[PDB]
Amino acid sequence: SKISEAVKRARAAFSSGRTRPLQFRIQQLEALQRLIQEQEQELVGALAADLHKNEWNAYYEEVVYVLEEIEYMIQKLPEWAADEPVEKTPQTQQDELYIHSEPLGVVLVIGTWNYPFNLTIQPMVGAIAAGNAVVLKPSELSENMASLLATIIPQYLDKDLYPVINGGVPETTELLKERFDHILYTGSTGVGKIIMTAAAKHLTPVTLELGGKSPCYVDKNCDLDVACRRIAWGKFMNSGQTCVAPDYILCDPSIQNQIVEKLKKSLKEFYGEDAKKSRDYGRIISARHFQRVMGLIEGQKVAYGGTGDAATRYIAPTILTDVDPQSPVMQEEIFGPVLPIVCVRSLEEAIQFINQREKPLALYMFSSNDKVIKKMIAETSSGGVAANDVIVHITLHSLPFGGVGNSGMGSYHGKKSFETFSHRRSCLVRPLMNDEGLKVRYPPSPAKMTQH
Amino acid sequence: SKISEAVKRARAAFSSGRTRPLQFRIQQLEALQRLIQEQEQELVGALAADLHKNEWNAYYEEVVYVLEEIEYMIQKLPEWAADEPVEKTPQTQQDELYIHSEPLGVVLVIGTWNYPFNLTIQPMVGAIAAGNAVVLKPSELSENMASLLATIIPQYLDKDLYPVINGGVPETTELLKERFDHILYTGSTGVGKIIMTAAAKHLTPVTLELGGKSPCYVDKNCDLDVACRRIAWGKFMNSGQTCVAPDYILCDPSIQNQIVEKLKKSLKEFYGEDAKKSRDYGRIISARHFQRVMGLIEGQKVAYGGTGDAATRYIAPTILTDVDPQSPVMQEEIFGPVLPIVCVRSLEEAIQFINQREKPLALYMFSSNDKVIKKMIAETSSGGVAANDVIVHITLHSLPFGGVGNSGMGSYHGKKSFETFSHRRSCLVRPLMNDEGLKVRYPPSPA
Ligand SMILES: [K+]
Ligand SMILES: [K+]
Ligand SMILES: [K+]
Ligand SMILES: [K+]
Repeated sequence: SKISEAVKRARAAFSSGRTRPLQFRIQQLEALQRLIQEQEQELVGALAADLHKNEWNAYYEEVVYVLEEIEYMIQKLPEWAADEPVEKTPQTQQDELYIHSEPLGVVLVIGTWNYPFNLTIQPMVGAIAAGNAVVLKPSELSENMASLLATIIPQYLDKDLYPVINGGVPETTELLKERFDHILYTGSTGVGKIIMTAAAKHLTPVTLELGGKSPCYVDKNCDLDVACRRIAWGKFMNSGQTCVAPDYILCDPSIQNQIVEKLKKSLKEFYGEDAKKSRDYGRIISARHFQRVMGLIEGQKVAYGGTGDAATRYIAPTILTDVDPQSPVMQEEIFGPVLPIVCVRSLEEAIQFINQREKPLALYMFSSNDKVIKKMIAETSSGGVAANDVIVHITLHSLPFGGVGNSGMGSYHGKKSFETFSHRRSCLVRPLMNDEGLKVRYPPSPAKMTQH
Repeated sequence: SKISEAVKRARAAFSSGRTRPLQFRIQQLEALQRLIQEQEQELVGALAADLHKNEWNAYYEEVVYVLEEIEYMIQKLPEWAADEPVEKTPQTQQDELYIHSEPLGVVLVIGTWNYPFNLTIQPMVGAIAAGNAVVLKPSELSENMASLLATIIPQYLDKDLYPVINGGVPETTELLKERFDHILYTGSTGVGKIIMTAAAKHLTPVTLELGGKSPCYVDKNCDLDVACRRIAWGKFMNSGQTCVAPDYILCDPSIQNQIVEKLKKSLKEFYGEDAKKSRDYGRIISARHFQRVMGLIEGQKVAYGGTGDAATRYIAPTILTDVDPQSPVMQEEIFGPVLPIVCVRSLEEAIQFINQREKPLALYMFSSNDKVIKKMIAETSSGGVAANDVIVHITLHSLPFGGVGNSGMGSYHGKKSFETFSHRRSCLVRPLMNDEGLKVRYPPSPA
């Protein structure tokens, strides 16, 4: 088949040794920066077609992070690739001990649809930096980006080492029978289990970035003007289709209405009175998810928005008040511009509420109180945490990104991408010279024991 | 069931917050220190009955490593557990950026039989240090240690947080239906796949230390007196039942008989003329494995040893020459005191040979040439490497231990154990103060 041949060619090219020298890896990463500059308008067009993105947010909410990762990894690659001496003991003082980094082999990256350039190419950058071959499986749901990357990736990168696999689930299922040395997947909890199961047949390690509802606890005594503007921004970018968007708010009933008003105000400033007319407001990805998201509004008390247009897959920025934790909107990842507010009486009820559910990819808290921030962190678990902002924590080079529990396993970005797509190999190199100190270890053992 | 109730009690205890303060974790580790000291003869006796270990090798080839791990982790725990600041950008000068370590929850350690104290308790030490509840499943193959641990663990440690699950394969399968937050398994490649498959049903991350044939390449023109004493030590300790034993030898045909003679010489020094009479020589764990290893000698040329005693599961230290790589002794992990020698005509052929096969847990080479060593490393892949010695590299606090590909995934020992059994959580803490610097990100975007 087309699929088996692509993997076969990718493994053969890795076995040929071409990816080992750093010079090669850098050329390929440089070919990706050239891809981003030369294909700028093609990239915008595809995101515009897929998700109603524009020239600005296509770059500054997605493409720029791929470029910054490339530039960063290029400059650090020689340091990261070098053998790493570690601490010696008196018994090993005359030896050399170090960690040797080496590629795993052929890496599979399975992309997703919501940021279809970032979540395909940024993982791929890491895997290329670590000297692996990389097979890419784009999500069909972002149809234009999928077809574009199939076309342009082979124009800039090595053809055998970095193939692109077309199709949907049946192709992905077939692809997953093939033998890989690492699999990174971004998507749903349920497919994450399927992918880990398939990985186990070849004992392949996995990086899984999965689902969850990222909570946003808003403190009673904080500046709600600043809080709600930041919350609104993170929640309603990409029409709410972000993995670390604040899914829902937890707040005291005393401040709920103020939050609604400040969310409304910020939303008006961002997108105007009618968000449908804004260039900067996105659209739901597909008919299936439009119907899914609209379904979550039903039966709820709507404070703002609450309508949608099926023909264009537009959903108005929507805020829900006094939301039942057991209702549909609070029982699945929203991934849409519907912001429910669940009421809690204290920090402690909010912590318990978060802990009774599955561990989220991101945890958010808005507060000026340092002890509230430390307490919430200390008593919960989540992939990453941001206090007094949203989104920005997953873009910083110094902060590895990933889930925990149902939100995922493994991590990447920056140095962690390089580690994730390498095997870190402990090495002990001794002199081959008689050492009396070692003779204590050889049989026969002493006939008389001594104290420890 | 009683397995479900144990796992429930361990999770309820974890969720209480009991394991979070470092003082609690250190008290549990100090209790483990007291256990090792107070139960020394009971441990030796169990290892003697299971594996034919003695007082000396019980401690100096197994128990001591657990003690050193405990002592090292107690001392380093505050530093490791502290929030770790990371590098800022000009865009993030007024923020706090740090990695926060926190327990995973309830960790499962599935032990194995060949080093049944080390490979059950040393992982448990790391998981305790990370603030997890730890459920323990010892291997039934080492029956005496299994029983001992079931009795003495609860006598010294928290009874809810750190339960011991008895039984064999059915009970392990039953245990694998329970939801854990991490599984560490040491054992076989085949069962490793079964573990990972069960873990996927709860999306549980795994540390798998599995099998392989750890190659031992012996260079021409190197000091074979020294090399062969070292190879023989690693190969034949614990009657060859070590994960990183030098499984087989690759050597130039011109030094095959020198290697044979040096191995003999060392074997006689270690274990005398009749190894069956040596207090320092072990026995095979079970009838099944005794027959399996004796079977591997069949069809092979015996340069030394080649006899066995079924009743006590003794197999003489055995050297095999001019071995066909397609023969059974070269198609499975040996895990016994049978050392085959496979001839190769060049360093390059040895690299191809190793690369052609599955990635081994360890790779060994013996050479006085630094370039040889570096080349073999650069062009192969294994879990770990030692040049000019065997075994020793998996005992060092500064060298993470673990496999790659068929020899496994993840790693532990030392600081890496703490990381493995914790979640490392990225934290950004910004001021809640109006910032004109951020305003460019908000819509409307400019033209
Ligand atoms: K390095
Ligand atoms: K000695
Ligand atoms: K032969
Ligand atoms: K603006």
